[PDB]
Amino acid sequence: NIQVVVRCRPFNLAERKASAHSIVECDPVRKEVSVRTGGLADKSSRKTYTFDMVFGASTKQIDVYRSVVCPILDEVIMGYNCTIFAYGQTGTGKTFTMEGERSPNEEYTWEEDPLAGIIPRTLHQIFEKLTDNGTEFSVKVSLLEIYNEELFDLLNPSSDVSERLQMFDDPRNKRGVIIKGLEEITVHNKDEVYQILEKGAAKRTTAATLMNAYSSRSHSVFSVTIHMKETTIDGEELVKIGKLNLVDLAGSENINQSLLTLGRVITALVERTPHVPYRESKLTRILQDSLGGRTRTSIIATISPASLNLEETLSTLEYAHRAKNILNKPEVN
Ligand SMILES: Nc1ncnc2c1ncn2[C@@H]1O[C@H](COP(=O)(O)OP(=O)(O)O)[C@@H](O)[C@H]1O
Ligand SMILES: N[C@@H](CSC(c1ccccc1)(c1ccccc1)c1ccccc1)C(=O)O
Ligand SMILES: [Mg+2]
Repeated sequence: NIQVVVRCRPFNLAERKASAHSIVECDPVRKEVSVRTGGLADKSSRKTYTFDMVFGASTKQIDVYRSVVCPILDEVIMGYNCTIFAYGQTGTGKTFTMEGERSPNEEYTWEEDPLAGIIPRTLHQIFEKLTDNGTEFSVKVSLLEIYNEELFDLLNPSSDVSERLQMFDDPRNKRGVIIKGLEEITVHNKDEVYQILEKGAAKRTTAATLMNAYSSRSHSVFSVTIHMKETTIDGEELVKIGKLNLVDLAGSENINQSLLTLGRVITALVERTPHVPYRESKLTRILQDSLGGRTRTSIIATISPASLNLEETLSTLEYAHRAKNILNKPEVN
């Protein structure tokens, strides 16, 4: 049973300039989201949905991390494979939540930036939790992006972001794949983190100037792999592996093969259709095990609070709510 949560961003300055009204109410306690749907015609009308967790407009980055990620990171350290992906309309906060942003000027260090998202906070915790705990461990990260069914490597040594990756079925996993050419960087300590992310963002910036509407049409896949040593009571040394995939999806409002097959894959699972079209898109092949497989999965549905985005917001809520019916069978590696 996959976890689905909703995060509503606060109004932006443009919306206030236009006197935007709010049509969203979040109730963390009852874990519900209620939408005002009749504007001027019917003031009482509304659509209420129930999710595993709800975060209102005032929710801060650190709140999302403590509530959603902490539990997931524990599962990863326990030797599980987990996936968190953001789904939502362009401009609602997918990237802001998954990666976050850097505060202007010095002001804050990357480890203390209030605006930092899930990726930076997670990599920081991995080193903090595992170091102040003993345990021999090694951390490896990768960041690829899908655009028009083509795969680009943001952490690759080559200076040209357009050099393409390839995908193949993983011989040792019926529902897993191998990314040929992918650069998996070993992160020796937290002091090596920021440089890797900074290089990553730089190559992404170059890619957005190379392809049309890159930022909103692409899918971003960040993966973290942890190898940890365990010694049984008998003195046997073995290695448990934990893996975390942090995915920032293309805008739902929508080169659309992956987003399209994703919806198709979800529908097939909730309706129990015989054949699930995983093979039909680069995205669903990478996430196959996350959708009905052995990976612990959580979805963060992002929405705007404005009356103007009513239709899309309802669409996002409806889509994410169906997703609650997808069942997975988590299994340690
Ligand atoms: N919780 C939030 N608090 C403040 N601003 C937010 C929040 N969520 C999103 N934003 C704003 O929305 C904009 C980014 O949205 P964005 O990350 O591009 O959404 P997405 O990646 O789905 O398009 C940013 O300019 C940021 O200021
Ligand atoms: N959201 C920003 C990146 S924020 C990011 C980052 C986070 C994850 C992966 C790569 C970069 C960053 C921004 C600018 C320079 C370096 C890194 C970031 C933000 C806050 C703390 C750590 C990393 C973007 O879309 O460009
Ligand atoms: Mg984005």
